[PDB]
Amino acid sequence: DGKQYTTLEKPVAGAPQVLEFFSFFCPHCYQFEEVLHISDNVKKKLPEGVKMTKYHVNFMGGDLGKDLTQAWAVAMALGVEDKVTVPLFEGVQKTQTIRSASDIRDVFINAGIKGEEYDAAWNSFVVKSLVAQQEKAAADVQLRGVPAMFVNGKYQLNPQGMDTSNMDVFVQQYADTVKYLSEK
Ligand SMILES: C[C@H](CCC(=O)NCCS(=O)(=O)O)[C@H]1CC[C@H]2[C@@H]3[C@H](O)C[C@@H]4C[C@H](O)CC[C@]4(C)[C@H]3C[C@H](O)[C@]12C
Repeated sequence: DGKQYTTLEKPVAGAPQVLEFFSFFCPHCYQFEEVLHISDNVKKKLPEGVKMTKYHVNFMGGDLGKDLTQAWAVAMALGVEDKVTVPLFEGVQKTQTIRSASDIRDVFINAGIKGEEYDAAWNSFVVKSLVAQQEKAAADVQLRGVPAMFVNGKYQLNPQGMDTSNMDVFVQQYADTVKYLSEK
């Protein structure tokens, strides 16, 4: 109990069944996703049909981070989030070329989203709604750190209890825990 997850006292309404919070500015999130590939390994183990979604957070990267949350909404709106995840992480943390909102847009353009399509999405209702969802879900759990993962809007993963002597075992322990939780 509490070893691999905790139960929220107030469940999150409208949350993706498997919800990962992250920041492109967060080095740990980069380790979590681009080295451990947690979400990929979780997805492989999830029951068929279960939605896993990543939500961006606003509390890193200054006001640019908030723009990135909106760009991430654009990505989800356009269905390119999986693709742009890598160049956004790399642009922020590796090449350090994401220093303004136009640099974010450039990543999308280079990923094949025309500037005009990005801008129209940026200003669209679907994007505003996705931004509202990301911000509301973070508020609903009083999120103070990333990465974090929540299942069924009810269960918060606790990686602290998990054995880290072997990264492969850690990843599968974590993925197994998510699957178990998703089936509750
Ligand atoms: C920064 C993360 C915790 C952030 C946080 O406080 N989130 C909210 C609370 S909770 O978590 O959701 O409960 C921690 C949790 C698990 C950690 C990871 C795991 O320990 C597995 C490896 C261990 C390696 O030594 C470093 C990379 C890493 C991939 C760790 C990076 C970072 O320290 C993580 C990602």
